[PDB]
Amino acid sequence: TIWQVVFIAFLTGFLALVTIIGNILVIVAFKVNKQLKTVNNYFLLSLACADLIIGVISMNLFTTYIIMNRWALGNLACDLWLSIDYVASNARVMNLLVISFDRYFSITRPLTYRAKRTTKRAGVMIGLAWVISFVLWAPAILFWQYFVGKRTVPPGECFIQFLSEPTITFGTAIAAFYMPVTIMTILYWRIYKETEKMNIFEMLRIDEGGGSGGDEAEKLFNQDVDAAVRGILRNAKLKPVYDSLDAVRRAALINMVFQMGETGVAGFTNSLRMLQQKRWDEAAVNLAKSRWYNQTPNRAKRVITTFRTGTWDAYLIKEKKAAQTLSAILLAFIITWTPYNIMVLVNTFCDSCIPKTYWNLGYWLCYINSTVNPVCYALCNKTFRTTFKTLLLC
Ligand SMILES: C[N+]1(C)[C@@H]2C[C@@H](OC(=O)Nc3ccc(F)cc3-c3cccs3)C[C@H]1[C@@H]1O[C@@H]12
Ligand SMILES: OC[C@H]1O[C@H](O[C@H]2[C@H](O)[C@@H](O)[C@@H](O)O[C@@H]2CO)[C@H](O)[C@@H](O)[C@@H]1O
Repeated sequence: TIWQVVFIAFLTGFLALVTIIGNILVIVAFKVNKQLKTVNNYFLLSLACADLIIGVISMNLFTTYIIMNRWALGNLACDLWLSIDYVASNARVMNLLVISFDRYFSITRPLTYRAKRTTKRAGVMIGLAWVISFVLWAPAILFWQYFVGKRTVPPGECFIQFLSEPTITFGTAIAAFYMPVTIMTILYWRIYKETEKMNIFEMLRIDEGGGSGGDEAEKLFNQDVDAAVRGILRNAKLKPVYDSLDAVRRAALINMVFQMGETGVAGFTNSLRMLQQKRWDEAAVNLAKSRWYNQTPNRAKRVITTFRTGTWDAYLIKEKKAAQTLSAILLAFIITWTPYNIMVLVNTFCDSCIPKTYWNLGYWLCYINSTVNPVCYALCNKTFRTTFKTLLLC
């Protein structure tokens, strides 16, 4: 009826508009901001590309197929839609796998990947994913009707030919969706556990803004930090404070003796006392007024924060921020696409058990995943929230 056509036509355009607006802003945010240009940001820019294609082409075309209750766009337009639709969405699963192995390899491979991240190398990865995804689906969808000779697709209907068999589709959804989902789940929970770990060596690494130097180099770092402890114990002016501190706040003390020496730190007589009196906020205010805070306010602010809170917050906030962002991107991907794939599994053991409508809903729901990503960006990352605001108004 007229009600069903206008109702459908509204929310598809409403969702299509949100998608196009959001993904078009994030792409501008990367070009309009010199502070958003990171390796991680480059990847997310790739998703917006595939996501923007979905919001522009796939939503309007497929929305016409379901509205008119039949496909009338022509035969060659059908092979382009399905191919582009499947090549783009497949690149999305590729980008997510790369984003996962980026953080994972960034958190597990400080030797090579941590120090091998180049915005030029990134382009190679995105290049692989897009070219690979194109090859897997474009030729198969376009030319399959030629290898078999005839076309199984009735006129006025548009669907992938070689996917007509349900058993063949089940194996395809396994490799295309389930397996990538399984891997990304494995990498996440490992990255998640990594976000809670921190010691004095990584504390000094971060403060120094440096990196590893192999085995021989890492053994020397251990000697120097070990000797730093002895100096504190041999020093009669520091050992009292050190012995009355917790494992975290002790690392903060070693962080100072490492930067200024035993005698230099022993000069903080008042501050070294308030620490032994566990008057954290009072000692923090005192250390803030020293020259040491004016000569290295970044390193001091973190070490001082450690004394106040007694936690690794100043040395882990960056890692957690990314972890939360990745959790959102994954969760959106899992929530929206799972229905459709669960139908593929069900339909494999059922001659006909899914109505034509349930399939069309899962198909459009998968599209919605391309609508939520820009929202997740602005919700978690603060830089996107401000950059998006200055684009609409300013
Ligand atoms: C546009 N989509 C709505 C996207 C999401 C849905 O695909 C899925 O969830 N998995 C699949 C199930 C069977 C199959 F043979 C291939 C797929 C996939 C193709 C690319 C990534 S998985 C259905 C279509 C498809 O292009 C994707
Ligand atoms: O700047 C030299 C440094 O000597 C001590 O600190 C570290 C030093 O940075 C390491 O290279 C290695 O030598 O171990 C030393 C500590 O045992 C002082 O503690 C430090 O103040 C001084 O700057």
